[PDB]
Amino acid sequence: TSWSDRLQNAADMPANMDKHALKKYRREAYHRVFVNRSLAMEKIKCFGFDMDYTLAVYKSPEYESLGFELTVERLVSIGYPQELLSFAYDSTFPTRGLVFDTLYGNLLKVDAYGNLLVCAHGFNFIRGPETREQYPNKFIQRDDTERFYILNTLFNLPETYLLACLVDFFTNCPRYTSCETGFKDGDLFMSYRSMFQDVRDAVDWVHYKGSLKEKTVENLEKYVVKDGKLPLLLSRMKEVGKVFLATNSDYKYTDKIMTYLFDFPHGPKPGSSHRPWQSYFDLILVDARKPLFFGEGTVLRQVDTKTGKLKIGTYTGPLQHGIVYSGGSSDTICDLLGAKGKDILYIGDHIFGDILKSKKRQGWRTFLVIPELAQELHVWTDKSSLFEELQSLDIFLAEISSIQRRIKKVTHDMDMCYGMMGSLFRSGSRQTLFASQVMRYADLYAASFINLLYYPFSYLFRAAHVLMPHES
Amino acid sequence: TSWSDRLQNAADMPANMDKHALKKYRREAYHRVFVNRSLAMEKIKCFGFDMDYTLAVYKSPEYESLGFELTVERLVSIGYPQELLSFAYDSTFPTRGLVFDTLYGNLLKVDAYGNLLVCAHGFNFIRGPETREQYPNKFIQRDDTERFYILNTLFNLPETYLLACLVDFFTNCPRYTSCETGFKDGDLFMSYRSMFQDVRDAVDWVHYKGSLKEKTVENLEKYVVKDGKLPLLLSRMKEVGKVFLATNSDYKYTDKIMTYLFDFPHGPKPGSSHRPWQSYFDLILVDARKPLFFGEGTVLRQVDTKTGKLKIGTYTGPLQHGIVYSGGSSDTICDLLGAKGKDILYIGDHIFGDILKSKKRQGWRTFLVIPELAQELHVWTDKSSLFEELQSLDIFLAEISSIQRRIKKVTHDMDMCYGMMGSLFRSGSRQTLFASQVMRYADLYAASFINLLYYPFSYLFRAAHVLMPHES
Amino acid sequence: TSWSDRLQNAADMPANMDKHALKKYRREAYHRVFVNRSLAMEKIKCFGFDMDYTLAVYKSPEYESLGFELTVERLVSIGYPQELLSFAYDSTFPTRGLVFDTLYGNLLKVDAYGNLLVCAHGFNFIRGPETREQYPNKFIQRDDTERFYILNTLFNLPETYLLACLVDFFTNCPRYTSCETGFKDGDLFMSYRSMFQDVRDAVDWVHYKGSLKEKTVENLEKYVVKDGKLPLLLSRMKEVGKVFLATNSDYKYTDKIMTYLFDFPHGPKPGSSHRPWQSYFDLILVDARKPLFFGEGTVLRQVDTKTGKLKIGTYTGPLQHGIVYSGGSSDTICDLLGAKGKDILYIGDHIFGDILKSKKRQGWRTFLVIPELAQELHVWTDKSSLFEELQSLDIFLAEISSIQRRIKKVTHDMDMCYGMMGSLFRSGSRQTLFASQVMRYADLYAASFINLLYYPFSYLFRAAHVLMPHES
Amino acid sequence: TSWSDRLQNAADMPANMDKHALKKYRREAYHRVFVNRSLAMEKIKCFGFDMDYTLAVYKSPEYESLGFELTVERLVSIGYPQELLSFAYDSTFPTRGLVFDTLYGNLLKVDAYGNLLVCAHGFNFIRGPETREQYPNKFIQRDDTERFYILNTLFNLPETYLLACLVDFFTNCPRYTSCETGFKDGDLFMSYRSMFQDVRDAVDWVHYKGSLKEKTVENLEKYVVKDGKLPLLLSRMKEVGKVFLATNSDYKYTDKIMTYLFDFPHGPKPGSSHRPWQSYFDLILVDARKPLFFGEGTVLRQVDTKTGKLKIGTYTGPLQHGIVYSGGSSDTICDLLGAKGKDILYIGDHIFGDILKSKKRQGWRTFLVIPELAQELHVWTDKSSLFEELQSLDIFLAEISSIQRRIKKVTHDMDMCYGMMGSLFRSGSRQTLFASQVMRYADLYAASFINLLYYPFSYLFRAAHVLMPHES
Ligand SMILES: [Mg+2]
Ligand SMILES: [Mg+2]
Ligand SMILES: [Mg+2]
Ligand SMILES: [Mg+2]
Repeated sequence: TSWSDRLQNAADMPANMDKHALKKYRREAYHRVFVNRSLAMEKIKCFGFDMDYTLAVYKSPEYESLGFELTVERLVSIGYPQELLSFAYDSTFPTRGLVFDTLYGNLLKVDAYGNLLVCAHGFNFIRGPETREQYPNKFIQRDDTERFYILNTLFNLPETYLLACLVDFFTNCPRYTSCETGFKDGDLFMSYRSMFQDVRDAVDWVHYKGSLKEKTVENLEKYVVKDGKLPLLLSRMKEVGKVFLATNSDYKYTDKIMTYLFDFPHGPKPGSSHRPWQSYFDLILVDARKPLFFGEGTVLRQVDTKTGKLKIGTYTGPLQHGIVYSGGSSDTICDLLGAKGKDILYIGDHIFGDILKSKKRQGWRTFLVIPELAQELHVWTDKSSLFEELQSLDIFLAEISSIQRRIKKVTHDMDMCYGMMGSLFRSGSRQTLFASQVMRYADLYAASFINLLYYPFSYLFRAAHVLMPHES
Repeated sequence: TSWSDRLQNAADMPANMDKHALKKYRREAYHRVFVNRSLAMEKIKCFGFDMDYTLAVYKSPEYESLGFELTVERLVSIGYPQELLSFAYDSTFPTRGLVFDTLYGNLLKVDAYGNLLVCAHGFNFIRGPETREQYPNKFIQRDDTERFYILNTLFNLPETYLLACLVDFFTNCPRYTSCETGFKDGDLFMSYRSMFQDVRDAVDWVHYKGSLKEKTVENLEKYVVKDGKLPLLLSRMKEVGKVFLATNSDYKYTDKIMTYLFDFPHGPKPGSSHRPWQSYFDLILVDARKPLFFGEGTVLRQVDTKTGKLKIGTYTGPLQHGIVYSGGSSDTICDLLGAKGKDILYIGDHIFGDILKSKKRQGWRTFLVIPELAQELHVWTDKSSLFEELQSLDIFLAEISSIQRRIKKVTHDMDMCYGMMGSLFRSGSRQTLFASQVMRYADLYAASFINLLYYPFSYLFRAAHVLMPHES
Repeated sequence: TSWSDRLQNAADMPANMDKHALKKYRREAYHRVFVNRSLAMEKIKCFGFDMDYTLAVYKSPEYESLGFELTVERLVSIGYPQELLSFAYDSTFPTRGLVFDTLYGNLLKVDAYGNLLVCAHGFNFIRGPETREQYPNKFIQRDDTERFYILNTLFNLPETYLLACLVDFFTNCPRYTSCETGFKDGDLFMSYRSMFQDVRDAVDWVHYKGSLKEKTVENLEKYVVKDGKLPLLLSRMKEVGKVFLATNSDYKYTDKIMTYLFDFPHGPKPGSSHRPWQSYFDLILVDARKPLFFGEGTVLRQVDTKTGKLKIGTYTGPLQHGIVYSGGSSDTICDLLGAKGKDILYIGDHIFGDILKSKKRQGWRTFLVIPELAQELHVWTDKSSLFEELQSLDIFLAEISSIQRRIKKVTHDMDMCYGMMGSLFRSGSRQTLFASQVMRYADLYAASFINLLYYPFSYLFRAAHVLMPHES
Repeated sequence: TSWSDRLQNAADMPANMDKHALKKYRREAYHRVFVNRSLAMEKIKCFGFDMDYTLAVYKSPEYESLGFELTVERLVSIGYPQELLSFAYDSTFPTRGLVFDTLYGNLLKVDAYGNLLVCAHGFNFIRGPETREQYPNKFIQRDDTERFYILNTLFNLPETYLLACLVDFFTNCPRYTSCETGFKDGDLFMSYRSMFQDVRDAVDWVHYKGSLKEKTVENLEKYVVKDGKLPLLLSRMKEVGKVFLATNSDYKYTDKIMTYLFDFPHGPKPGSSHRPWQSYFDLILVDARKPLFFGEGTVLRQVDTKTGKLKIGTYTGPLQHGIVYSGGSSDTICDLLGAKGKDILYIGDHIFGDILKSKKRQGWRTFLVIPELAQELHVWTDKSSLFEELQSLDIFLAEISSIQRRIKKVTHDMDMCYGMMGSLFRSGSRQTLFASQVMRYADLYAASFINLLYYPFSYLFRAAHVLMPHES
């Protein structure tokens, strides 16, 4: 049972708008909106949305497998060895937010300070002492973006596994000789970094020039979560404010996915006439190019919605009914909707491109969608005994070598419950980089944006005040 | 009574190394080491130091006044108007860590997200609604370092006040016409940004080509805190590990200041022979150029200690007794002392150049000295009733317009207790940028590095584990 | 009769290797190698070649028309107006080496100092006084590559004409309103600069993703000049030195074009067995990425000649029989062939990418192919009376208003003999930028590289010594 | 007899404005204006001047010796060895325009294409074969400004000699061990590049913070050429156009030098009242920061001429009588004087900063002052037999080993007549980089700007038309 199975289960449930039932529904962690910084919903004038893995959650592991398979085939068609075709996507290996080190070919799970929490070369997990040969301080400078690539999105799950597959394959195939920084086969040297670049290239290609989109759109029920409660939440948002879409995808893919997401024999609730997806938005903007969108952006263009092509020239007109924008910048949205940043709640899944950058560059309020949180919550409650235990050993240790080895033993047993790369949010008692960025930049977060439906629209989301150590 | 008065009071006290007295001395917040992240002192192999405002704490307000007066005189000598000479430094105005906005000429106190906490144009404090003309979202992008200058060090206290003085002067002198971005006097236009640059230039000049150093060294007792407990702590550090100095100052100024700091008729404790300051360090490095020091650094040079000049050429030799280094990089220290970053506790006062950058670029452990914390602690306890009260109003509000105006009333009354720009760490219930960077990058912090003397050298500094909202 | 008609006429002639006939053949300017700097052919160890418009000269105007037509269709398919389809390529308009000014939408012919020789907005030729509104000093800074694009290659001939077509079309179509920097149609503004970028984009697309290559290769006799004397010259070069190919084109296109260029029922001369084109080269390198090739280059790869794909990884082996390289740099050629720059004669048509950059960055000897020189020579002799006349008027003027207007009259009449944009090399008595770069960077130049066949291979090409004015 | 001796001889001669005497005076090459491109003097509306080595020609070798001696002393005071004090400036060694190679420590004389004409390591002249170890192609990429420094100005003459001195000293002093890229003395390594940087630093320091200016101004007759014909030429220029000064020097040095240059008991001619130097200029601009001046420039400031300090703020007013500008840009001059670039004749000595950059960036007409041309002309006529001979050997060679060795023999004998580094303009029959830049960017050139006095102010300076090889 995958995380998208939990989300699809909640999606099949109709909305009971009885206020008592609503309060009791955000009872369960699965349906709750979690709060990092207080947010007064009556001060929110505009609700903005990302599409992919926000409004349109791709089913797991079917969609990752599709991307993995088409990426492998692209690599084989440009000349990678045939044995790649016998790989098969395995969802229990990759955790999101890992760092690939293009120098040594390792996948790393790190904390906010770049300390190593897990190191895996292929499928071989390097333990503390052996990592010191390559990482003398058990630390990487995360901001060295020329060496380290952070696999931040659910789109990166297939290549996370594929990178491990490839390193494992070349390490153990006798045609190749392993070196510190890559593999040699006679007079051809393949560095982990050029191997990495071919994988990124092939993933991009499959999304943009290959057949991934076509195969998605040809079987949307297999690949995309559908929820009748989405029209309801959007129409309620429109009753108190403005609603906009700002997505990196192009207009033709956006129209196909969105049409499907609203494809019900009714509108906002059963019994009402169905309405086109565009009628739920005061502003629709595609080809956003986030995060650049939150700085200088690009030239504001206008989509010809009959053809799906951009009209020629820069659009200099006003907001008008029916218009669909391409490019522009976050200032386009503020001007056209008459909003200041703190009036805006932007809802997305990209911790960097949607959340970090809109917060830091523009002062937008932020809501981070974490689709895996559905399952992570299940594991966290179910095996809370393991963590509760672990908490106590570190306090026993505070007040010796026999303790530490069981610290490492239950850390391992706790982490294995999530997958081979452990929880998205921690390794034992150590929080990941990803968890720390959630806390720092996501004002609100939840397994699904739909959890906002279970809150009255004047609700004050409350977080506790932070105190420095000396202020306690 | 200034913050340096508190530190000078503690400095006059001899050390009682009775273990029971030591534990009871770190009783008081003034003498405590505060913990953001746990640190096991037995794992620390090297203790490293900054000099200025770390080992050598300049007395306040005498030293700020000296810098203010010499900066004003430099500005007048290059042609600023004579009325500047009637300014006098006023320590109750500036709080450290303010942002000067070179576009509109405002001093701003902001939180970690660049939201405005205080806005002052000259000595005129702009309240919420009027700030929206210039800051529509009550927010600045802190990383726009071309527009915003963060006044992060105690060296910036005089220019913080001077900037306010100048803006106030030109605003109210009838020879000048105020515009949005500066002042015009006939055919000469002075922008706030070029005004700002002249102030930075003049401060630099006074430190490097003017008479500030000479006047400091000519009356060290007037300007520099001296503490007989410093030799004692350093010699105890040398018993368990290595000790190094890495300072941006040059060798001649370093030798004059350090000689004074050790100028007692005894060595580590009363009764012992006095020893030169250099004997307390396994490695001495000047002209460090931090934070560049924590990246590529500069060429490693060797000081000729008889002349105070650099020897010609790059030093390629080994660490040897008596040698004094200039330039180099943090890797110089790791190689020469045989250390990894997490073996090192670096002790300094520059939140960016000493602490943030050594943590992020190198994984060093960090100890931040905050000299004002002496007084900030006094105010915080004394008027805790105000804050305790404020805490309760926000909870009353959580469960209306009459409440909010008293929220703003006690925020004001609390803040005025610290100075006109409020506490270094907060404005009411909102933490400053500076406070948030302390928590994020300073593993330990204290009013003085000397507070380490009151802890056994196997002490485990303990911080509580962090939990995400959904993990609670 | 086009310039490629002259070249095709000379190509149909078999070689008479009788030494007396050879000397009398380089009699005629059409068959001569012209000398800017002396070059001793016995000191040349390596002859290197470009392919497109050097070994493979595309027939004019058929090939330009094909490129024009496919570029127009691409523009229409992305949304430019239908009227574009009624354009037809006109070879009498464009001269090579014009500068497009993306700010004002003008085609400009300039001298070496950026002085205006001709200015055309669409098909409207702006005369001196009116150009001063937009060019106050009748001058452009050529190196402002963000504003000015120099149309340096014969590949740019179709877009040179197309740019003029488009500006003319939008200027005179009543649906659009002309502004200084572009055209507006209601709420869409098209700047000349974005119009320019769409044209560049469409030309690139047609060459790399469209059908230009396919349609070329499907009718090579229609589009490519073929000359039985090419195998002969290459085999003679191989008798005294080494021969290499370094081309920006990929391997599959290179193999198709080169196979055709050698497709004769004989080898070097009639009666000899035919040999594959690859046997004429000691080193074959594709995907050169010149001019970057003459600096850092790119990673050296190896072509799989059976599949036309690159082998995976960097090629680290030696030069070996049969190998085909991709990428690398000019140093690859020097190392693998054991050559220094002055040992190398590089033969190409790109005045910047082949000639200027190999000379300045590497000290290579250079031979510039100028296909239009065939016709330019014909016009220059035929109407030498006009130029001879013009020469005399400027001397009459040296020793008044009545003279100047006839100066401008015969300048016009001379220039019209070449085309609407005049000679490649001059406008009246003023040399173009292009002519000055030929003289400065092309050691040798000729209508065709084949003219080297008419010179013994110890020939000393001789240029006169240059004297400064004061040395005369 | 130095080149400044020739100029001082011509300067002592009073002006005979008899038109017949004027024509017969520009008879002699010493007094002629040489023409690279035709220039019609009646089209010149503004004459602009540089000061140093243009209006104010420093006497040779006295001034170079002064700069050499103060530079050596600065190097010794920062720690270079005492033996430097026994160096003495030797004017027969350095020729202007040499390239210092910071990697290998060689002085190089190169042509326009970066081919080696002379290579000297210290005082050791490397002949052809041995240079190939370090320069395999006998060529340098001149534009690699990180490795190569071109010593373009007469200010660089002392450091040209000093660099050779130092390399020679360290090579032959037994305390130091020579390596490929520098010198080692135990544990200190001095690279030629850091040695080079210390020399540049010391030259800058001596001009800007040392005592060079003071010692110049204290004995102007010893150091500066004075010519009573300068007021006369400037006043005649003012009769037909506008005159401006644009100099990099500051106002106080400019006023001292200019006052001296006009210090005669008369004005423009004997018998007329003396006038202040400022009255000869319609526009005076100091701190020009050329060549940046010809691009974005700097902020336009106004000099307070009573104090010599800049007024505070940007000057936004109009041109007015008495005003002195600081900074700004070339556009300041065009706007304030109502001129277009081709209306302007700019007169200076810096081939890059004055001539190349004003021509290429702005289309100004250019007049290059070459003070050494006085002596170079003398040598060129006197020993024309050597060159005339050399010309004939290369023609004998064109139509063998015995010839070449005498080619090299007379090249050497010709070059030695100029100095150890040969003529500024050539080595034998090969023109230098400097000569080629004179021809390309200096429309006019002369030993002194004063030679313009011998031409009527409607004179058409005439250069011959350039023809490409195929046009002959
Ligand atoms: Mg998304
Ligand atoms: Mg400090
Ligand atoms: Mg070509
Ligand atoms: Mg000068």
